[PDB]
Amino acid sequence: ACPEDWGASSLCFKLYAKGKHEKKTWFESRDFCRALGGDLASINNKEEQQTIWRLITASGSYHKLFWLGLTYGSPSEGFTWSDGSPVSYENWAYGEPNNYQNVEYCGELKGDPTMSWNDINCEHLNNWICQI
Ligand SMILES: C[C@@H]1O[C@@H](O[C@H]2[C@H](O[C@H]3[C@H](O)[C@@H](O)[C@H](O)O[C@@H]3CO)O[C@H](CO)[C@H](O)[C@@H]2O)[C@@H](O)[C@H](O)[C@@H]1O
Ligand SMILES: [Ca+2]
Repeated sequence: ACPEDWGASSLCFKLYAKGKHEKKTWFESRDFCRALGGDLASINNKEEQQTIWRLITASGSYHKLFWLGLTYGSPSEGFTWSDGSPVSYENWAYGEPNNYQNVEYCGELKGDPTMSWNDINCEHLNNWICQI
C-alpha cells in the first residue's frame, strides 16, 4: 500500500514541481527525499515509468524537467541509482548519456510522453521526484 498522496502501480512515487525560485540541485533533492525516508526516484521498469508519466499527466507538469536518482559512480560503473542499486532498465534519450563537456554526472527526466533521460550538471536547479 502506498500513502494516498503517492502514485502506485510496488514502489511509490511523488512529483515535486515547485515555484520558479524553489527548484533544487541534485544533492539538495536527494536530501529532501531522504528526509521523508525515501530517495530520489528510480525507474526500474516500464510499469514504474508509466506510473510516473500518469502522475505528470494528472498534475499538468508537461515539458518539465525532473531530477531522478541517476548519479555517475566510478568510471567502470557508469550511472547508478542514488542508493547504489544498478541501472538495468534504461530510457536514455538519443545520444545520451553524453557527458557534455565532461561535467554531467547526474540524470534528469524530461517529463513528456517519451519519458527520456539526459545526463546534466548536478548543480542545475530542477524539479524532482521522490520514491518510497
Ligand atoms: C541542452 C543540452 O542538450 C544536450 O547537449 C547537446 C548540445 O546542446 C547545446 C544546444 O544545442 C545549444 O542550443 C545550447 O546553447 O547549448 C547546449 C549545450 O549546453 O548540443 C550539442 C551540439 O553541439 C549536442 O547535440 C549535445 O547533445 C544534452 O546532452 C545536454 O545535457 C543538455 O541538455
Ligand atoms: Ca547530456
